[PDB]
Amino acid sequence: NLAEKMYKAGNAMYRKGQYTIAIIAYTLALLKDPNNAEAWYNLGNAAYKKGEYDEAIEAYQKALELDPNNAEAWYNLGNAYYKQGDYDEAIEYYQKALELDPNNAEAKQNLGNAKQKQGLEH
Amino acid sequence: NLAEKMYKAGNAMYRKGQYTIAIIAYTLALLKDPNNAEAWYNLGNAAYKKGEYDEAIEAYQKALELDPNNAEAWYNLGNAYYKQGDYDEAIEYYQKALELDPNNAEAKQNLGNAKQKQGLEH
Amino acid sequence: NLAEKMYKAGNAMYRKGQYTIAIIAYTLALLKDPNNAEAWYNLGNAAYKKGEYDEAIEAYQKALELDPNNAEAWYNLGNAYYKQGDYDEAIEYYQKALELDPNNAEAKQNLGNAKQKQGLEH
Repeated sequence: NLAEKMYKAGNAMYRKGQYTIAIIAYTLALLKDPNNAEAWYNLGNAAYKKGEYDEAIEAYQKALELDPNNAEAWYNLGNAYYKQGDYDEAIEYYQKALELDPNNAEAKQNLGNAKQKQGLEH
Repeated sequence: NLAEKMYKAGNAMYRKGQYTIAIIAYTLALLKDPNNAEAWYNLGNAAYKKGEYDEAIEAYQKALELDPNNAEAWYNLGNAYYKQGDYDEAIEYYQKALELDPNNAEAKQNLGNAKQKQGLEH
Repeated sequence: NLAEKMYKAGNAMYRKGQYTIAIIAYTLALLKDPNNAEAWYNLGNAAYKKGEYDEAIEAYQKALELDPNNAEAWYNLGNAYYKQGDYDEAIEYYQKALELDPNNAEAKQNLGNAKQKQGLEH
């Protein structure tokens, strides 16, 4: 399974902070198997780590269409909107992450902070 | 757009002097989108920087079929033939680069030099 | 030929000990040209060097289906089974490597050692 081999090569680069090479491997995995939710998820993580928030959002949305139970993907999707100043969207995704995993202290903190910044009062 | 993402990954490696990895990313971009003139152009640049002149020529020819207005691609195609000792061809491509961008001092110098070396007098 | 270009990029990474990147390039070469015995062989070598013996076995089997005269591939297939403790299989593949190249001293030594360990006496 060359698609799974590429997903694994991508994970090894991602763990080492080699995000561009991780993205190349994940893209190759996704060209052979577009229904790999784990590869969409980690492709989104690599883009997030590079500061490419819009690209992270698009990859997390694909991962979530395939695996809606991935609590960490909802949390990371929330963080990508939070980084863009889209607080209403971040709140909604943090709440979904917390419905799935109530033990995510980072999701709790970020949700608390996004609620302070959500209002037109800035 | 995974093809554009690969073109961008290729540019990031190319800028850092990681030519082999740039070539992998450009090849993946070109397998998904063969009509990407920018990716053919930069694939030719990466091959040129590795000293692979024949491969640079083939990539520049594809880029130029798609984007004949790329003055820098005509200039680089001229340099790849110049590196092979094919002065008649270099002259022809430098003249085309200069018809498009008369302000390329490097194309002017290289054209001047290729004209000195063109003759059978060596 | 982009498939041959990927095989060459893979060899350049493999020679430098950049096994994960070599695997990415070989996979791309094999997606475009699955009948490239040299690319299956070197993909098996890269997996072997990473300690991924089962993956090396699968790649060597593909290389050997296409090029049964590759004496070094029979020898490396023998080493991958030897690393898994599968001595009967290692012996069989070392004997085939030695029928093709009787001058492989490493195959001779490894065959001699696998024969000592083959028995139920451990």
